[PDB]
Amino acid sequence: WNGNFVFDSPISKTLLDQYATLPNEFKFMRYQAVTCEPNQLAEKNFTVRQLKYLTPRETELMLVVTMYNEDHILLGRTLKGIMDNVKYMVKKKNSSTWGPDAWKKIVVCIISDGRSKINERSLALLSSLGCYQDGFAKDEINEKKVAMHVYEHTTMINITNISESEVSLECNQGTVPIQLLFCLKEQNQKKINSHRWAFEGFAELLRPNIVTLLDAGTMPGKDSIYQLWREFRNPNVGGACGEIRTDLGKRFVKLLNPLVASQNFEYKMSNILDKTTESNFGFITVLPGAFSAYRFEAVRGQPLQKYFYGEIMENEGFHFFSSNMYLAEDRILCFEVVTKKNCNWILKYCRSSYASTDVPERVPEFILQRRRWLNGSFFASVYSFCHFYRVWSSGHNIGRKLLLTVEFFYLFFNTLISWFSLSSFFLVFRILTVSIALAYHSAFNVLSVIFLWLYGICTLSTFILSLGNKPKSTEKFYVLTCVIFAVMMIYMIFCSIFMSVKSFQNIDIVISLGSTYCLYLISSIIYLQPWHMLTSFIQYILLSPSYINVLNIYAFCNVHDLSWNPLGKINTTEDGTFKMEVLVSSSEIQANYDKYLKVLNEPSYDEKKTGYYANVRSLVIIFWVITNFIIVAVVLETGGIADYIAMKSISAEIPLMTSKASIYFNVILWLVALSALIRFIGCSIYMIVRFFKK
Amino acid sequence: WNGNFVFDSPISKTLLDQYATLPNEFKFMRYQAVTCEPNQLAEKNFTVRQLKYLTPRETELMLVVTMYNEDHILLGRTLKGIMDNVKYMVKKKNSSTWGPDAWKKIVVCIISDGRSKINERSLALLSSLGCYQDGFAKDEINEKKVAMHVYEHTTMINITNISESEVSLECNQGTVPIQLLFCLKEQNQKKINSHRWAFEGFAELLRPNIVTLLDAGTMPGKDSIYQLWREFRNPNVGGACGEIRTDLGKRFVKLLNPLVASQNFEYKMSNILDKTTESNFGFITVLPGAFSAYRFEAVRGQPLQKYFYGEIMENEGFHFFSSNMYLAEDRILCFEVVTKKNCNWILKYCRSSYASTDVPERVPEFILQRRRWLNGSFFASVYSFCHFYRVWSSGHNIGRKLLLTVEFFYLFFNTLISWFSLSSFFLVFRILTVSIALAYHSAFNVLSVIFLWLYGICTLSTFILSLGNKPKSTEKFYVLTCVIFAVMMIYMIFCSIFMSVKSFQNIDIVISLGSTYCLYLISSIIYLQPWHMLTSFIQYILLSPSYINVLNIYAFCNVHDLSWNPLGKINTTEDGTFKMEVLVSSSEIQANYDKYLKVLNEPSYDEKKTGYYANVRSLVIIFWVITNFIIVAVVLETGGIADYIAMKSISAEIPLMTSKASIYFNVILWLVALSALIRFIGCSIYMIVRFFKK
Ligand SMILES: CC(=O)N[C@H]1[C@@H](OP(=O)(O)OP(=O)(O)OC[C@H]2O[C@@H](n3ccc(=O)[nH]c3=O)[C@H](O)[C@@H]2O)O[C@H](CO)[C@@H](O)[C@@H]1O
Ligand SMILES: CC(=O)N[C@H]1[C@@H](OP(=O)(O)OP(=O)(O)OC[C@H]2O[C@@H](n3ccc(=O)[nH]c3=O)[C@H](O)[C@@H]2O)O[C@H](CO)[C@@H](O)[C@@H]1O
Ligand SMILES: [Mg+2]
Ligand SMILES: [Mg+2]
Repeated sequence: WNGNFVFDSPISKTLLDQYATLPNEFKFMRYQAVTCEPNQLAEKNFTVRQLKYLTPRETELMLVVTMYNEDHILLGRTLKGIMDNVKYMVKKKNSSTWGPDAWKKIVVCIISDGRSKINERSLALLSSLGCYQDGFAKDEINEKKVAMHVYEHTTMINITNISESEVSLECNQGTVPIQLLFCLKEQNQKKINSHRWAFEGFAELLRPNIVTLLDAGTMPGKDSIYQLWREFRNPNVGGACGEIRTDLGKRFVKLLNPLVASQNFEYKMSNILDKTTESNFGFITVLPGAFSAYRFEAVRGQPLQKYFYGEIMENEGFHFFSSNMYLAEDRILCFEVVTKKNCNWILKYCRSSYASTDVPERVPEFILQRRRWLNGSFFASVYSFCHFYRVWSSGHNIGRKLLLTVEFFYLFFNTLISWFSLSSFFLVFRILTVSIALAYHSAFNVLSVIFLWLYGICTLSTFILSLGNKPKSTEKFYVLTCVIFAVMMIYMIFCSIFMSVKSFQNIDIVISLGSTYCLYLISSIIYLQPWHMLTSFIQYILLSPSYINVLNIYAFCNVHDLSWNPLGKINTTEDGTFKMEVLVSSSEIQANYDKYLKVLNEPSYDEKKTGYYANVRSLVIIFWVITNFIIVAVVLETGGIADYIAMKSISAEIPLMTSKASIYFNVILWLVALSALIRFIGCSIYMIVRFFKK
Repeated sequence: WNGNFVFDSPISKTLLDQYATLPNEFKFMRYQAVTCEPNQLAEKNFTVRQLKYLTPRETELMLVVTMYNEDHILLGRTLKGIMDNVKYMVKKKNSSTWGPDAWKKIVVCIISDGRSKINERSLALLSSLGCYQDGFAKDEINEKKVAMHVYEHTTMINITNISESEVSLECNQGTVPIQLLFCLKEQNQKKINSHRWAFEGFAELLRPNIVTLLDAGTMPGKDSIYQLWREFRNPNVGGACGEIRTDLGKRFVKLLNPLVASQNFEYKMSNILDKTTESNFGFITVLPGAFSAYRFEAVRGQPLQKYFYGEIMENEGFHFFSSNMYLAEDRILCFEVVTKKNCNWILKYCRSSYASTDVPERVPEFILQRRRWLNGSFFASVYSFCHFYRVWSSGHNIGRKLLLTVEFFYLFFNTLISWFSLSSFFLVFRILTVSIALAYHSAFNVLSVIFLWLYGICTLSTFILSLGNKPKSTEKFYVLTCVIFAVMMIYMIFCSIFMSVKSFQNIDIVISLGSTYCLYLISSIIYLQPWHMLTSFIQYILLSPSYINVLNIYAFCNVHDLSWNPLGKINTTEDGTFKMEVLVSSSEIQANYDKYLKVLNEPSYDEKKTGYYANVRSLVIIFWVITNFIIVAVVLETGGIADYIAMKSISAEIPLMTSKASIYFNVILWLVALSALIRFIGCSIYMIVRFFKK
C-alpha cells in the first residue's frame, strides 16, 4: 500500500467479543513498518489512522509515554493514570473543547526503545489491550532495515484496579475508548532519539496543540493532565510542568526507609520553593521525573533543532557547546523556548497537577540516578548564564527581559554556591570542632582529631572508588560512609547547640538556624502541605552531608560515560585427496618468493571523541578540587601559608586559629539566610498571585 | 600423514639455486597444521624433522624467539646474533659438544603471536630465508580449528650486514646452515601462552639440554650464547642470565636524549650491583629484557606447572596469590627452581654474556613499559617473602638454605624501602626547604611555599590522570611534570650543598652523599665499565624524582588492566504476494492472545573476575597512600596532631619544626648508606670469586 508494508489483522475473537459487549477502527489492528528517518515521515507517504477517516481527526493533546522496557506494573500504572484522566475529560459538562467525543482528540503514544529489552509482561498487557500481537514483524523490506514498528488500535478496555500483582481490565458501559499508538524501536537508541521520533515524527503528522511527555512508572493524578492542559489557555505560555510526589506505598510503609524519607522531603522542598520562585520570573526547568507539556508551535523550529542536533556551526574539531552542549540538550528546550527570537513564550509551573513516581531505595542506584541530575543541572546553568544575552534579542517586553536577566543571575549564583560546597562543609565542620575543643578542653581534642581523620579516610576512598570502581560493586562501603557522615553531622549539631547554650548561659548560629527553619516551615504552611516538615525531615538533615560529599563527588568524577584473508578448510572422511594432483605448480613457487623479496626490498573518530570526553572530565575534576582547596587554604591558613607568614615575621610560630575563621563562618550563614529569604519571598508571591487570579 | 595435515613443497628455485651454490632437508620446506593443545603434541602423533632422520638428532640448545607485531630489522638483528654465535661455535675446535657439525645440535624456534599482527616485512624476510611461503594454510581441518602453523626449514643463508634500512643476505662457503622452526599462532594469546608452546610443546619432543629465551629485537653478542651455555657445566646450575646493554645507535647519538641516558645509567647500575650481589647468595632473578637460559630438567615439573597454571588448589572463589600469581608468574620459575623439593638448583649470573636491546625514548611508552616491571617486582617480592619457608623443604645444604633465607629477607627489606619512597621523598624535600628558609630567611620562604604548591599540583594531577586517563592522550603534561620534578631536584641539591658549605665555613648529608657516590664509582671501576659514571649520570639524578613520583604512581594506579530474532526479509520488487492466501488462519489470532494473556496472568564469570581485580587495585592504592601519609603525619606532625598536642598543653601553639625531623632525616641517610654498602660488598665478592675461579 503506497509502497509501504501494512496489515489490518482483526484483534482476538475474545477481545472483539467484549469490545462489542461495530465501527471499523475498533475491529482491526493496523501494523506499519517504518523504514525512514524520523524527520521524513510525511514525505515518505507514511500516515496514521487519525488522518484517513472521511473527516480527518484534529488532535488536541498527544500523550507520549516512553516505555521503560520494565515490569508491566509501572506501565500499567502510567496507563491507568492516563485512562482516568481521559474519562474525567470526557465526562466534563461545561466545556467548549472536551466533551463526550474528546476521546477522539487525545492520542496516546508509547515509544518503546528496546524491541528485545521490552519486558514480556508489557507486550502481554499491551496484547490484552489489543494494540499489539506477534507474528508479522518484518526486520527487512526492499533490502532496507525497518527503523521501528508502529501498531495502531483503538481499544475499548480500561485498567480499573492495580494491586501489587495484577491489573484489572474491564469493558463496561463506563469504559472509554483510547487511541493507542505503539511505537517500537528495534535497537537501543537513547531517550533523545525517542523524543526525536515523538516530535519530528508522529507530531508532524498529527499536528497536536499540546505535546505531553511522560515516562514509564509516573502516575498522573485523577485530574492532573486536564489541569496541565488548562495552563495553555494563556496564549503566551509555551510550556508547563507539575508537582512530583514520592509515593510511599501501602499506608506509608516506605517512610521507614531513611533513604526514601530524605528524598520525600527533598522533592517537596524543591516543589515548594525552587519551582515557585522560578515560575514567578517566567523560566522553569522541568524536574527529571516531572511530567511536562509543550505547546507544539512554541517548540517547533529553533528549540527542537538545537535540542536534537546541537549547535550546527562546528568545524571538524570539537567545542564546549558543539561537542558537550548535549550535556544540557534537554533543558536547552526550556532555554530556547523562553529566549525565542521575536516570540514571548513563558514557562509556567502548575501546582494543581501532580504525579507520583517511585524513588530509588538503595544507595548504588540512588547515586547512579543523581549522577545524571547533577551533571545536567550544572551544565545547563553554565550554558544559560553564558548565553544570557539572548534574552535581549527575543520578543518579550522590557520588564520581562529584566526579570529573566535577574533570574539567570540568581540561578548562576546558586550554581556557584553549590560548586564550593565541598570546601564550605569542611570549613564549617573543622572551625566548629576546633573552636569547641579550644574553648572547653574536656574530651573534644581527641574527637577533633578522630573526626578529621574519619572525613579524610571517607573522602579519599570516595574519590578513588568513584574514579575507578562502580557503585554496585561496593555497596557496603557506601552505606558505611553515609553512616559516618551522618554521625559527623550529629556531632556538628551537638557542637553548635552546646556552644550556643553555654553562650546563652554566659550572657548568631542560633539566630540563622532558626530563621531558615522558620522560613522553611512557613513556606510549607502557605503551600498547605506541612506534614513533610516533621514526618521525613530529620533523615534529610542526617543524609545531607552525604548529598554534598558523596553525590557531588561521584557526579563530578563520572561527567561523561567513557567506554574506551582467513581461508583453508579440508576434511575428507575417506581421507580422499580433494585437491589430488590439482593446485600443483612450479612457477607459482617462484612467484611468492619474488613478491616476498620485493616486500623485503590517527585512529577513528570514536577514539578521538572518547579522548576529548576523558580530558574534559579530568580537567573539570582537577579545577573543582583545586579551587575548593584554594578557599580552604586561604581561610584556615593551610598549604604552608601560615608557615610562610611565620617566616616573614621571623625575617615566631603558627597560632591555632585566626579571625578569618570567624569572618568566613559569618559569611556562610549570611549567604544561607539570604537564599532562604529569597526563596520564601518567591513562594509567597506565587501563592498570593495564584489566589488573586483564582 | 598419520592423521595430520603435512606438505613438503620445495623452496623457491631462486633459494634452491644459491643453497646448492643435495641432502633432503635443505631442499624441502615442511608445513604442519597443529590442531591440539600444547601439552598434547607427543600423544597426538605430531613430530618435528629432528626426529625423522635415520639417526634421530639429539638437540643440545633450543632458542625461543618471541615475536608479536613481528617488526622487521629487530627480528633481523636477533637472527644475525644467533647465526653469528652458531658459526663461532662450529668454528670452535677444542670442544667435545661443539665442532664442524655443532649447528646440527642447535634448533631455532620462532613463535609469532598472531598471523594478522605479524609485520609483512618480517614474513618476507622469513620467506627470503625459505622457512615460510604463503598459500597452504588451512584455518580448519576435520571440523577442528588448527591452533598454530609450523613451518620447518634448514636454511643455508645468513644475515651478514644490517644497515638502517636493509639486511644483507648471502650464501658463501663461510655461511652455516641453521635449523629454523617457525611457529605461528593464529589468535592473540599472550606471551605466557607462547612460553607454554615453547616448554610444554616442542621442548617435549626435542628434549633439549638448555632452553634459551629471547625476544625479537634483542641482539645477543658475538659470543654471548656460548658464554651462557658454558655456565651450565656445573651440574647444580638450574638457570642463568646475562648483562643487558642499552644500544646507543650510531656513535652514541641516542645519548643526547635525556630519557635514554637515564636508562643507560640505570641498566648498568642494576647489572653492576643488584645482579652480582644476588648471584653471590644465589636465586639471581632475570631482568625483563635480559636473555635467560633454563636447564630443561630443572624447570620440568612443579616450576613449569605453577608458572603456567598457577596454584591448582582453589575453590570456585578467588584467592590473592592464586589469582594474582600471574603478576609473579615469570618470577615464580626462579623462586620455584631454587626451592625445588629434594633438589639443589641454583641460579647464576653470567657477565661474559651480554645483549643490547632498544629502550623507549618517549615518556608515554616509558611509563607503560615500567608499569609491568614495577608491578611484577612488587608482587614477586611479596610472594617470595611470604613463601620463604619453602627454602627449608628443598634439598640444599644448611649453609645455602641460610644464605637464601638471608637474601629473601634483604630483598623484602628493599621492597619495603621502595614502598615508602612516596613519603620519603616528600619528607626529605620539605624538611630541607623549610630548614634552609628558617635559617637564612633571604628569599627561601616564598620558594618553600611555591615548591610545596608545585609538588601538590603535579602529584594530584598525576594521580587523577593515571586513574582516569591514558599516557598517550596527555604527553605534554607528563613532560612538563618531569621537568618540574627535575627543577625541584636541582633545588634540593642546591639547598643541601649551600647549607653544607655554610656549615663547613661556620665550623652528615655531605658525609653520606660522598660515601654512596664513591661506592657507586668504585663498584663501576671494579666491574671495569666506568664510562657511564660520567657520560649518562647527571640525567639519572634529574629524572630520579620522576621515577619515584610518576612511574610508581602510574604503576600502582594500573595494577591490573580492567576492561569492563531477525526475520521477514520481504523485498518483492514485483510486489509479489509471497504469503498471498496462505498465512490467513483465524485460530492463530486467538492463540497469541491466549498465550499473551497467560504471561500477564549474577552475570558471567568474566564480570566477577573483573570486579575482583578492580577491588584489589583500589585497595592496594588506598593502603599505599594511607601508610605513606601516616609516616608523613607522624614525622611532620601534620594531620591535626600538632593541633592536638597544643590543645593538650593548653589543658600554646604549634612550633615550626621539631626534633622528629632531624631523627627521620638521619635515619633515611643511614638506610641509604647501609644499602650502598651491602651492594658494594656483594659486587666485590662477586668479582673476587670470579677472578679466583678463572
Ligand atoms: C546508569 C543508571 O543506572 N541509571 C539509573 C537511574 O537513571 P534515571 O532514573 O535518570 O533514568 P531512567 O533510566 O529512569 O530513564 C527515564 C526514562 O527513560 C527511558 N529510557 C529510554 C531509553 C534509555 O536508554 N534509557 C531510558 O531510561 C526510561 O524507562 C524512562 O522511560 O535511574 C534508576 C535508579 O532508580 C535506575 O534504573 C538506574 O540505575
Ligand atoms: C601496554 C604497553 O604499551 N606496553 C609497552 C611496553 O611493554 P614491554 O616492553 O614490557 O613489553 P613487550 O611488548 O616489549 O613484550 C616483550 C616480548 O613480548 C612479545 N609479546 C608477545 C605477545 C604479547 O601479547 N605481547 C608481547 O609483548 C613481544 O614482541 C616481545 O617479544 O613496551 C614498549 C615500550 O617501549 C611498548 O611496545 C609498549 O607500549
Ligand atoms: Mg523510571
Ligand atoms: Mg621489544
